[PDB]
Amino acid sequence: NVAPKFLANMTSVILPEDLPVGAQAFWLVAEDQDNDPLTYGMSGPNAYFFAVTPKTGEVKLASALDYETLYTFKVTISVSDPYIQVQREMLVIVEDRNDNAPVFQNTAFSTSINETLPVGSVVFSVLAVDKDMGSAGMVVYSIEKVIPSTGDSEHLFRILANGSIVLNGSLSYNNKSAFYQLELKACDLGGMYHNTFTIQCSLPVFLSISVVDQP
Ligand SMILES: [Ca+2]
Ligand SMILES: [Ca+2]
Ligand SMILES: [Ca+2]
Ligand SMILES: [Ca+2]
Repeated sequence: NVAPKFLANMTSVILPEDLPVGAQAFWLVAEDQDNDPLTYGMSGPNAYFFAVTPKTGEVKLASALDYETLYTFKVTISVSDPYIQVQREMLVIVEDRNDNAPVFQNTAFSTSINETLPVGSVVFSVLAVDKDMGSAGMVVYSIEKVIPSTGDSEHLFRILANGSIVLNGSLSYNNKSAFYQLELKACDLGGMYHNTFTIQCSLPVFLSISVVDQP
């Protein structure tokens, strides 16, 4: 008897982290010089991630993957002819997908500023973080809404790429507004999730700005 032998590409497999439980993950494939019928299996502490169809070598996902928790792992794979069992290690490489949104770190979202604060001043700073890799983890910030809404007020504040909010026009307690509420959003630059290009956005956050009158 000649022992069966896994094909060369059985050393590793790449799988997306969003693969649903129940889906085909990959095929275990081996060859046997005697042309024996071959049966397939998987074992070890990480084998529970999969379910092998022993007759065919089809591998189905049996427990959810997550790049954020276990980005690679090893399993023992097995092929058996009628006479001998042959076992090797396979590396499972999990691919990141865009399954997290930016999350704002800040506890507090209020400040008070003097009405004569010069244009260009930094007024507040926010930070949002996204766990994903690459563009799926790059955060962009936006001012979604300003209250009161004018004409003036839409151009009054600007948020920069590092999360600093700047004063972009002049204030007046008496003649424009004693306050502003800024609705902010953070979004990633997108990536694949559930088989489609996906952009994730935070929950909205609200910054309360009190304007102090100065005579
Ligand atoms: Ca054989
Ligand atoms: Ca994940
Ligand atoms: Ca991810
Ligand atoms: Ca993301």
